[PDB]
Amino acid sequence: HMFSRFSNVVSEIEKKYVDKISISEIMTKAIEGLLSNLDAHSAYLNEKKFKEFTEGERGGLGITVGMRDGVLTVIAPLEGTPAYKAGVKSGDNILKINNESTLSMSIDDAINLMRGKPKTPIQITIVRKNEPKPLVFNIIRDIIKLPSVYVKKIKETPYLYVRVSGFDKNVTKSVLEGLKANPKAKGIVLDLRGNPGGLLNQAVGLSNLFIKEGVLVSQKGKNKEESLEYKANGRAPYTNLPIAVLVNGGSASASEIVAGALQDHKRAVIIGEKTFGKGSVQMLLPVNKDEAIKITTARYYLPSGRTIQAKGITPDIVIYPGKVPENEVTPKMINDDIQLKTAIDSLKTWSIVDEK
Amino acid sequence: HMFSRFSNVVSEIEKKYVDKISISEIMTKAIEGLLSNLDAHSAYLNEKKFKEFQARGGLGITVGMRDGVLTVIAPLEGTPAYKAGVKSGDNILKINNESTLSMSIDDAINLMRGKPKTPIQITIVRKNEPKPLVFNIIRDIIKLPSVYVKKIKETPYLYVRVSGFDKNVTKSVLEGLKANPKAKGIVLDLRGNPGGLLNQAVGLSNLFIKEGVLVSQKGKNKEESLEYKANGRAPYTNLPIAVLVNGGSASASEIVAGALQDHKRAVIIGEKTFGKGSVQMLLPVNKDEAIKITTARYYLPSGRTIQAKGITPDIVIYPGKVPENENKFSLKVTPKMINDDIQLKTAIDSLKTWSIVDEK
Amino acid sequence: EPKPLVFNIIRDIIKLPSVYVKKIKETPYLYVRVSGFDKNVTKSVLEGLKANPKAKGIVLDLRGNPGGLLNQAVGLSNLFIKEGVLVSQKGKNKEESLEYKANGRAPYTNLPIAVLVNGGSASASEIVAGALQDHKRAV
Repeated sequence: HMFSRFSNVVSEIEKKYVDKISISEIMTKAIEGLLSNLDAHSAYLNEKKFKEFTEGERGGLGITVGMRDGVLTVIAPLEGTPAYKAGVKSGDNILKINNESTLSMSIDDAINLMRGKPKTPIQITIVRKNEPKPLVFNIIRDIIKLPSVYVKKIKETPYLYVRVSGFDKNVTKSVLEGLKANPKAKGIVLDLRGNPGGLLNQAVGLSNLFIKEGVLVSQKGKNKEESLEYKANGRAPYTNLPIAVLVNGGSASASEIVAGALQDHKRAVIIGEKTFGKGSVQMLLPVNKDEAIKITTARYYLPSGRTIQAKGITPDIVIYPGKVPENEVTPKMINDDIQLKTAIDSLKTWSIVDEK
Repeated sequence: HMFSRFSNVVSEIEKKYVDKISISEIMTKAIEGLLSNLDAHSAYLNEKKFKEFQARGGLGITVGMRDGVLTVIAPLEGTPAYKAGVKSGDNILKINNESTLSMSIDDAINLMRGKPKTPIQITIVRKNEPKPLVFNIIRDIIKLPSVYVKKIKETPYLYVRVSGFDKNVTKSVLEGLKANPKAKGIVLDLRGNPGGLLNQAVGLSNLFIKEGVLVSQKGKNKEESLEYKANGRAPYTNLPIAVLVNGGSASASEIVAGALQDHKRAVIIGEKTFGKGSVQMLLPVNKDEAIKITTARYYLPSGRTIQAKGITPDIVIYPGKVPENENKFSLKVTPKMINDDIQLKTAIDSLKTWSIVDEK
Repeated sequence: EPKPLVFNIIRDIIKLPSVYVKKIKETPYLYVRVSGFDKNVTKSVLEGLKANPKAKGIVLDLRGNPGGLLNQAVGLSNLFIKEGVLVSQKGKNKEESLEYKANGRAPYTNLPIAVLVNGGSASASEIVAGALQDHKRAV
């Protein structure tokens, strides 16, 4: 008799609502309301919209989305996508996708509406923090290769700049060989800004390149039988070399696990802005073949034990982007990127301390 | 197997969800989600928060939802909220420490209701503003002097304002009309009027409409079919009347505006109104829960509904000042104010041609 | 203006196309303009109205009309006034005191009409506008 309060209500809804309503509508709206109210990323695949999920190499817009403070936002436009080329920035609230209001629209619905074939156009209405009126974008989609990792030397300094815009399947291998290719290097600038995340095993593997021992990241929850804890093995190549990590509001998921692991192990300095805070994991629960729900089944926890979604990553050195004031391969860009100049400066003091 | 797909889902949630949740919370958050998705005004009174209906301090704004966001329909004239600078169409973004997204229409009112001395802050977004606006207002009792009539100087007409549909709107208008016998026309200003009780909109309309259906409550069940007529005789059935409406006119203000419009009893001047034609009722879900949902919708004498579209005026005029080719060369009871209000001056212009046409 | 304005202009012949009737789109009304009182104003206005059975109202633009001959002002006004005085020339000599009235043959005694005038309306245009205003025949 405990689930009676639901049967009690649909009786009143059938009779005293202004419109007569089919129970078919009652039930799709039944499952919608519970999923959406509990969790932002908890979305619903319908009685027919299951198989809807041989997709091939489809195209898309190239923005990763999440929901912060109940409203959908762009985590970061992936560098090199038509959305990145269009002028989208991190933290931008999506208000309408193709004149369709994202109000009470789940994260997955927004992703699917922007995904399709590379030639299809798409409109997005957005609200930015410092704009008088909402901004309208007319952009064409594209295929997403995403060249993740390249290592460059910071000229006139012994350091080198390594950028990871996303967690491809080849990030640990490409980063390691990029370091192996530079014996003369005395420091690293690891740019994880604008990286919306990726797969966990490449976040753990990249962090294992710098951490000898200790906890690295863990998935925990009420069921301790389903409580994964990743640690670092003793095979860490670069246990001494300086490293300065850069993060901003576009850093999410995997990039926060490695940045938080380095920060918590006091292995690196974190420069930039407070990150987005995407430390949730969802899971497909198969309601047979007709329906599937997505709900968060676990959360991510750092080597310090702190959770990610509630707070994100607070950097050790806060710096808003912009140009370096003056007085009148990475040269000149250091002046056009004040955050990069700070990460190099934090390495420069490390090289001084190591003079013992 | 009527409820088969709902019990089927919660089974996976109980076992494979990240957090432990009592079935009591699973159901309250289920039914809240059901209530909210069907109707904007459909809100929820809890297992304990029901029969908490006992009584008037507050902020003084009437709120509604049309496109998923809570907005101020119009700040009640003379309230401390009106004093703060609130305007129509402003999205309410934060009431206290709660982002108003997925906060029911009823819940937002409760946070603004309290004792008249307590202060309260509200975060608001306006249509043309770069960053959110912060308003710190103190609550107060709402007396709201609803109706006043003033003579329009240098014209034989008079200006009637109704800021809200008090229990005294038909009486105050009527006595105002008898108190100026030689008046030859009316400017009925319903702008910024977010509504009021239904019977005072019908009674005011009956003050000028001789015959015909006037407004209707209609739902899918025909057992709930109230039909309002002009069952009484109308004292002032001939004198001209020009009604002003804008984006802040809603419900009752639209009912009287549409009734006069549909019967060709008045000219409707201004902008499209807000479009709130629903009425709710307290429904007892046993003793634990109670729901507020729309029990009927309003239909005009023309048969058209009021919620989907509102009222489209006969003459559109956007607000501002009346132009003057030498308005800064001259620069160093309603006279001259007509020059500061282009909408009011147009309603006077339609009365002046009306009084000319009646010269037959 | 702060200083007097100087104009260098070349002259021309003056035909002056006085009357044309146009329909006001998305309304049942029509716009009739009279920039001057040609010898053909009553005839052209009447046939312009005769050409539009579906019309429910008139906008009579007399702005910028500096005047014209009296008989076409009286004739145009007679198109809308059934009876009553229409315009008069008076003075000390009552032997030379002309008074024009309207004959009963007025075609459009019901149809709405809104007249427009400005600082450029003079002479004839004021006789017809004043006649319609005084008879409460137009706005």
